Amino acid sequence: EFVTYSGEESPTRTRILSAALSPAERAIFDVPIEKWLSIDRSSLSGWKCAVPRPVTIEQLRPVDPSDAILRHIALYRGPVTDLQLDAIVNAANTRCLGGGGVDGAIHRVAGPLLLRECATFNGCQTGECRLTKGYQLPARYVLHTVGPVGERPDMLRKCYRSILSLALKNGLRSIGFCCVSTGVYGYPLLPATRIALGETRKFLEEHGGALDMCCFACFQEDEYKTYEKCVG
Repeated sequence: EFVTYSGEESPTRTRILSAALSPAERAIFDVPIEKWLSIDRSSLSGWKCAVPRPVTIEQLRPVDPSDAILRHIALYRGPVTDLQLDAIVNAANTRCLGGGGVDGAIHRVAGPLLLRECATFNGCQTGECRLTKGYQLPARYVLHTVGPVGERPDMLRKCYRSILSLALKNGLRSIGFCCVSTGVYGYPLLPATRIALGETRKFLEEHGGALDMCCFACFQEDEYKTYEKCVG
């Protein structure tokens, strides 16, 4: 029933999947993906939230409560993993089996089952998004997206469209974003930020009533200040 990939359809994956799980971990892994949104995760003996004081939707402040669109956009100074929203975004690579930066961080907080779930599919194409459970994150789901290497605006735009499409299709009402393609993938920060906000605005204009909050988590001050300058 859930759509888990925006696109069209390994010794490393084999070995990830053959690693032992406890019975309690199996119970978590076994929850069907669509049930994870609403399940009482504390009913699973193997589960815990790895973020001591998650940031909830109520705690965020939108950019402009009076604006039709900007009342649904917030900026957050901190890591995306803090956010207790329906989904957070992971900036992945095409192998989609973890890495450095935010990808590494998300995997560390979520715990080992996130990698295990990523090993059940064959990576992620550039511009597309894979949906997984979020395990020990306060957020319910992770939207793993693969940005372009280099300044390819139509593929960075596609990433945002893919993320937002999956949220719409699956009834997810709040999304925490990280910077996609900036830094190691070399997408210049200001142009990337213009695209992130532009695509999110366009989506909110077209699908008003489907999303309650798009929060841009800015782990670095330069990211935060760039988002701030682009929203006024």
